[PDB]
Amino acid sequence: AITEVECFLNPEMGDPDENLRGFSLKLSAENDFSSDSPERKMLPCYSTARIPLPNLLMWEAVTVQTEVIGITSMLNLHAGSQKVHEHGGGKPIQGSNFHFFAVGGDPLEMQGVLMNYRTKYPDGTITPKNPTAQSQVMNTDHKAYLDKNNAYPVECWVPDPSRNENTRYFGTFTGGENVPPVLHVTNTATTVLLDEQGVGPLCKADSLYVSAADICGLFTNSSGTQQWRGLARYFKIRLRKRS
Amino acid sequence: VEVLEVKTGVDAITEVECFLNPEMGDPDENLRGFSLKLSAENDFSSDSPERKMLPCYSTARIPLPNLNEDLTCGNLLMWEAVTVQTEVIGITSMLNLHAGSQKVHEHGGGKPIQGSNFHFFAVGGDPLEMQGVLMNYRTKYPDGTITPKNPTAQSQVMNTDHKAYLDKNNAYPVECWVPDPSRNENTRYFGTFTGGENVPPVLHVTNTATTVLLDEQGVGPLCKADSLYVSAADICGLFTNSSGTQQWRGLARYFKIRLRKRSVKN
Amino acid sequence: VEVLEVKTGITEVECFLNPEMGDPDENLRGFSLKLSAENDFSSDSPERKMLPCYSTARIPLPNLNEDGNLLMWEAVTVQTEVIGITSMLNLHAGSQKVHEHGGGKPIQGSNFHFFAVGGDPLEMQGVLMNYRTKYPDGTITPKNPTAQSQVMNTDHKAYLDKNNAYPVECWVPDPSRNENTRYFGTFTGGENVPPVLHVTNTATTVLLDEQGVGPLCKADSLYVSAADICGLFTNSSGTQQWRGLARYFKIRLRKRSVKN
Amino acid sequence: VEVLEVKTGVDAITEVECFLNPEMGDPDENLRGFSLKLSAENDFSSDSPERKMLPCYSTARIPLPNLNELLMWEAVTVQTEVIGITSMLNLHAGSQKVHEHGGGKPIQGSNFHFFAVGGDPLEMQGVLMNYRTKYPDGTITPKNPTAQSQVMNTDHKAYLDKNNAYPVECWVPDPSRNENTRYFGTFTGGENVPPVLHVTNTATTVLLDEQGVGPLCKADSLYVSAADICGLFTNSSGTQQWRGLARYFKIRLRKRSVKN
Amino acid sequence: EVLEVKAITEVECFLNPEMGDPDENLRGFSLKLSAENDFSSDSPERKMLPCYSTARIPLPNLNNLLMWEAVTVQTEVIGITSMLNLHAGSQKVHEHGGGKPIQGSNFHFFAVGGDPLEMQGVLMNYRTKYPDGTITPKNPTAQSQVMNTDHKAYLDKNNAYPVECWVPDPSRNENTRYFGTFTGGENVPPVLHVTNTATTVLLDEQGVGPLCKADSLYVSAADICGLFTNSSGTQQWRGLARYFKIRLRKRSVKN
Ligand SMILES: CC(=O)N[C@H]1[C@H]([C@H](O)[C@H](O)CO)O[C@@](OC[C@H]2O[C@@H](O[C@H]3[C@H](O)[C@@H](O)[C@H](O)O[C@@H]3CO)[C@H](O)[C@@H](O)[C@H]2O)(C(=O)O)C[C@@H]1O
Ligand SMILES: CC(=O)N[C@H]1[C@H]([C@H](O)[C@H](O)CO)O[C@@](O)(C(=O)O)C[C@@H]1O
Ligand SMILES: CC(=O)N[C@H]1[C@H]([C@H](O)[C@H](O)CO)O[C@@](O)(C(=O)O)C[C@@H]1O
Repeated sequence: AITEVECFLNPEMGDPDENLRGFSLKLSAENDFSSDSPERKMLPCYSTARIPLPNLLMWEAVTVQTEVIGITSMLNLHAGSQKVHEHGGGKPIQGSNFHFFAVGGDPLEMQGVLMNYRTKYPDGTITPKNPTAQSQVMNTDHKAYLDKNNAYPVECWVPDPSRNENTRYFGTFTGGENVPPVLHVTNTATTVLLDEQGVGPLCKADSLYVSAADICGLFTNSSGTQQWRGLARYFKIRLRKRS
Repeated sequence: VEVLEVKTGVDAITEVECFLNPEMGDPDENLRGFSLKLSAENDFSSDSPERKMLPCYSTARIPLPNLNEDLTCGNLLMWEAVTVQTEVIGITSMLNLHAGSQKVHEHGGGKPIQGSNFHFFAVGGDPLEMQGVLMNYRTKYPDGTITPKNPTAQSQVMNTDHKAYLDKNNAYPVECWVPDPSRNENTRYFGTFTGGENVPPVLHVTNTATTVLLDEQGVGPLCKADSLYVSAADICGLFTNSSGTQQWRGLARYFKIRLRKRSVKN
Repeated sequence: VEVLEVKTGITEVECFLNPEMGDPDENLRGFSLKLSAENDFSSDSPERKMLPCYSTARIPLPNLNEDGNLLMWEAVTVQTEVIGITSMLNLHAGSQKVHEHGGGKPIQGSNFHFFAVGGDPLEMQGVLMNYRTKYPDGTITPKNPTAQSQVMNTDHKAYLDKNNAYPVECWVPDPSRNENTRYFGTFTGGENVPPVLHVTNTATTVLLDEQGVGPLCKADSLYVSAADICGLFTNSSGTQQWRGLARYFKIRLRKRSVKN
Repeated sequence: VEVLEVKTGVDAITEVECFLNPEMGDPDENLRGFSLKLSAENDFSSDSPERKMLPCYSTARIPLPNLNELLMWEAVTVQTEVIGITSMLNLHAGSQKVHEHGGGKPIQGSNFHFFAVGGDPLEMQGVLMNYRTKYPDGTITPKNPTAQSQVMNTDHKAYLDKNNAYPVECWVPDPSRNENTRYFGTFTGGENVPPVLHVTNTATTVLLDEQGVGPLCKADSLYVSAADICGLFTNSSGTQQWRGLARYFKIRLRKRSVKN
Repeated sequence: EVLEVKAITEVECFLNPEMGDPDENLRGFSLKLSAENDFSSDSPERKMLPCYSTARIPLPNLNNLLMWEAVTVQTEVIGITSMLNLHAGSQKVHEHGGGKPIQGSNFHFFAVGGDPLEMQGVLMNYRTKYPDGTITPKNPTAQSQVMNTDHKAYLDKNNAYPVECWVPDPSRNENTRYFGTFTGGENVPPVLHVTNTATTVLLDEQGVGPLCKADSLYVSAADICGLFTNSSGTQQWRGLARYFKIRLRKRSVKN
C-alpha cells in the first residue's frame, strides 16, 4: 500500500572534542598548496543513513518533507562568540554555507573535485585517489558511493549529475565571509520525487538512502578563531508499492 | 481576541481575530518589547544567561463555541481552521532614529534596528509541538524558562528526548526550541531565520494575503476540545544603544483565522 | 450594505500624491529636517519637520442615483508607481563623497513604501518605538500611551483623515479594520540598505476581495494613501535627511448595484 | 482610436531588430560608453554639472513597411538584453586595486536598467534631486523648475524626442500618459550594489495590454528607448565614472484593423 | 524547411573551464591579476584571461533529409563544494581566522546549438593589446566599447576567445539556445545550485529545437566562480567544469 519513514540525520562537522558536537575544529589559514595537511576534525563530511524497509514488488519513494533542525540555536549570542563591538552582543554565525539532501534507492553517487589537488587528507577520510591538476577541474577517475557516514569530506565531493538514475538530490552553496544564513521551516512543503515518467526512486534491496550536508556558516570565537557549525536534517518520505 | 459568528448554520463560518504580544524579555516597565542588553564572550563552561535577556515564544489558547448539543450521537462537530491572515504590527516604529540608538557616524541619525531576526507563526487544534536544540548544552538557563532537561553534547545536534508542547507564554526561549516536523499533524507552522550582524529587516503588510491551512486531503487543523492555538516569534533584530549595548526588539503579530464546522465520527 | 450585480454598459480616476517628509525650508521640499540621534527615551522631543507623515487625498465622485437598488462606484484595479526614482542618480549635489576624489554617497538606508485605496479613510493602529516620546504641535500621535504602546495597545485607533499630520513612525495600517480598503506596504531597515524601485505601466493590482467585490465608495468618495520614504541622504557635513518621492495612482471604477 | 480585429495573411507579421548605443557622456574620443569623472559635495545653490558627466536616455525611431489611411502595425513581443556584460571582467585596465597586490575594483554602485517600446515617443515626467541645479547647454531638463520639481510638478512633461539630450537624473517615464508605449525599469541605489545582468535568446516580453492590444504604430513608426547605467568605474586616482552598455531589441509586430 | 519528428539519442559531456592555467599545478585558476594599467598601456598576459570553453560532438551521419534535433539539456557546475576548502592558500579573514572564501565578480553561461555559438565583441578598453593565442575584436575603435557590428565571431576554438571580449550575439544564434548571468562586485557571494531534477527545454515557439547542421552538436560554457585571494593579497580567477546531458530526436526536413 503506502508507508511513511522518518529520520533525523545528525551533521558530521568534525566534533573536535566531546563537548563540541555539531562544530568543527578551529580553521587553519594560509597553508601553501604544497603543504596543506588538514586535521580530520576540521573537515565537515556528508551524512548518510540506509533505512531498512518491510520486505515483499518494490518500495518507490514518492515525496519527501525535509528541514534543518535547530535554526533558532543561532540566536544564542551570549556563549563563546566574539563581541561585534565594545559592549555589543556576540557575532552571529555567518559566512560560507552548503545545504544539501538526497533521497534514493541506491547510495548517492559522487564526483570528486578539489580546490588544491596537492592537499594531504588525514586518516579516516575518503578523498579522491591519485589526484592530478585535472582533479581541480573534471577528472572522471574520481567516482565514489556515499557509503560511509562521517568519512567523505564535503570539500572533496559533489553529487554526480552523470549518474544518480535512482536518486533525487538538491543543494545550494553560498560562499563569502559575511553571507547571512537564511533558513525556512514549515510542515506544509513537500518535494515530489517522481521523474518525467511518474516513477520515484526504487528501493533496490528494501533499502532507502538519505544523505545530507547542512554547514550553516562559521562561528567566530572571542579569540578570532573560526569553527564550522552544522545542524541535523529531518526527512519524512512517503513510499508506495510498485511492480 | 474577538470570536465572531460571520454565518450560522451547517455552512457556519467563524472568524477569530487576536493580537499576540511579543515576549522579548521586558527588562523594566518602560522597555516593553525589548530584551535586557546582550552579554557576549561567556565561555561555554560558564554561560548563565539572565531571564530578561532571552526572547521566548508567544502562545495563546482561544476557546471556541461548543458545537455538540448531545455528546451521545454518531457524528460530533469540530471547528476546522481553513485560512489565516497574519502580519507583524508596528513595523514603521523602526523609523524612529532619534530615540536611544547610537549615531551611525558623527552628526548622523540613529542606527536602525538590524541583525539576526526570526519571524514565525503557527495555527493548530493542539499545542505547537517543539524539539529542543542548543548552541551550548552546558548553558545554565535561568528560573522562569523551560529548556531541554538533562541535555548532553547530542543536544547541540538532534536529541529526541527534548520534546515539549508550547504550553506556556513567555517561558520557552526561542534559542532552545524549534517547531517539531516529526509531529504537529494538527498544526500548520511557518518560520524564517535570517542570521548576521547587519541583516536588514524586510517586513510586508497587506490585508489582501491569505494562507490556506488545508492539508493534501482538504482538511484544516481540527480544534480538539473547542480550542484554537496561535503561536509566534517576531524578533525583528538588535537595537544598538548610544553606549554600544544591544537589545532584541520584537513586535506583536495579528491573526485572523476563518473556521468552519466539520462532522467527524465518535 | 447588501451588494448586488455589476451594472453593464467603467471610468478611471488618477492622482499624484506628494510625499510629506517634513520640508524643513522652501528649497528642501521632499526632504526631512536633519536627523537628531541618541536622545534618552525620557527626553525625546522630535521637531515636526524631522518626522515624515502619511500622505492622503479624497477623490470626489459623482453620485449615481435619483431615488430599492442604488448604484455605487466600486474600485476594481489600481496602477501605482513612485515618481522620480532616477533623481537619485544625481551624486554631484550636496551628498558626502564616498572617498577622496570620489562621487557623492547614494541615498540608502531604512525605507518604507506603502499605498492604500479604499471607499473610507485608511484605518490605522498606533505603535511607538518609545511610548515617552513627546511629539510636536501639528502631529496626531497615540493619545495617553503606556509601555504597552511599544507592542499592541488597542486604544490607539485613528483614521488617516488629515494630510501631513500622522507620523509614519507612530502608525501602521490596522489589519483588524479596513473592511473597505486594500493596503500594501514593505519596510526595509538598515544603515546601508540599497533602494530597489521598479517602474512599469504594465503592472495592475486587482482590488477585488474573495467574493469579487472591490472597495465601495459609500459616500461618493475614493481615498488614496501613501508613504514613500526612499532612504537617507547624507550631507557633506555628515548630517542625514529622509528623502521621499510622490506616488501616482490610476484607479479603474465600475458601477455596482446595492440594496437601499 | 477604436481597435478592431487582428488581420492575418501574407506579410501580416514583421520583425525589426536594433542596437541602441548608451549615452553616458563620452568625455573624450577614447572613452565612448563612460561619463566624465563625477564631482561631489556641490552646494545645492552652486550645482553646475558638466554635459559629459550626465548620462542621457537613448532613443531611436524604426520605420515600418508603409500601410495606408485602416491598418496599423501592433507591437506584440520584444526580446531585449544588455550587450557586453562580460567586458566588466577586465580588472587589469584603469581600475583602482582593491588592496595592495590585488586586482582592479569591479564596476559597482547605483545602476538603472530601462527600456520602452511604443507607437509614439516615450512620454516623460521631470523630477529633480535639487531644483536649483544649473544644467549645461546640450541637455533638455525641466523648464523653470521650482521647489515642487523635487516632488511632483505636473508642468514637467516631455517627449523623449532627442537622443543624448534628456539626462536620466531629470526624467522618468510618465505613468499618467504612455497609453501607446510599454516601459520597464529598475533603479538600484548604493555604493556597493553589484550589477546583476542576465542574457538569453529564449526570453520574450509580451507587450499586449489586458484587452490583448499592443502598442499601435502611429505613422508606421516604432519607438525604442533605453537607459543602462551599469554602475561606477573607480580609477586608480579614486575618481569615478558611469559605465553604460548598448541594448538590443527584437520586436515582433502584426497588422491590426482600427477606425478613425 | 522543417517537417515531422521521425529515434532518440542522449549525449553527455564534461566541459573543462579555461581560466588561463598559469602553471601545471594551478589548472582551473588564472595568473594573478594585474591592476591599474593605463588604458593606453594595457597588455594583459594570456594566462591571466579566462576564455570560453567549447566542444563539437559528432553525431551519426543520418544521410527530404533527417537531422538530429536537440530537445532538452540538463546542466550543472561541477565541484561547487571545493570552495569550502578555506585552509589552502587563501588570506586569513583576520588574526587567527580561517581563509577568505572565493567571492567577487562571476559569470555562469552555457549554450547548446547545431552551429558554433555566434558572438559579438565588446571591450572595456578598445586600446587593450591582447596577447598571442587569443582571438579578440579585429581593428577595434572607441565604438568597440559600446556596439561595433564589425566584431562578429564564431566560438570555433577552445581556450582562445577571452570572456572579457565576447558575449553571445542576440542578433544571430537562430540555431543555438544560450543562457548567462553576470554578477559584478568586489565581495559578491557565489550562489550555486545543483539538482538532477532540472531540465531546460530547447524547443522554440514552433516546437523546433537546434538542428545539427553537419551532424555536429555544439556545447559552450563559461563558469568564472569569483576571485581567490592569496595570503600575499594577489587574486586569481577560479573556474569549474560544466556537465551537459542533451536529449536529441530525428527530425525530417526538406532539401
Ligand atoms: C579610464 C581613464 O581614461 N581614466 C583616466 C581618467 C578619465 O580620462 C577622466 O576622469 C574622464 O573624465 O582621468 C584621470 O585623469 C584625469 C585627467 O584626465 C585628463 O585626460 C587625459 C586622460 O586622463 C588620459 O587617460 C588620456 O590619455 O589623455 C587625456 C587627455 O590628456 C584630463 O585632461 C584632465 O583634466 C584630468 O581630468 C583621472 O584620474 O580621473 C586619469 C585616469 O587614468
Ligand atoms: C532605555 C534604553 O532604551 N536603553 C538603556 C539601556 C537599557 O535600559 C538596558 O540595556 C536594558 O538591559 O541601559 C543603558 O544603561 C545601556 O545599556 O546603555 C542605558 C540605555 O539608555
Ligand atoms: C594558489 C597559489 O599557489 N597561489 C600562489 C600564487 C600563484 O602561483 C600566482 O599568483 C599565479 O600567477 O603566487 C604567489 O607568489 C602569490 O601571488 O602571492 C603565492 C601563491 O601561494
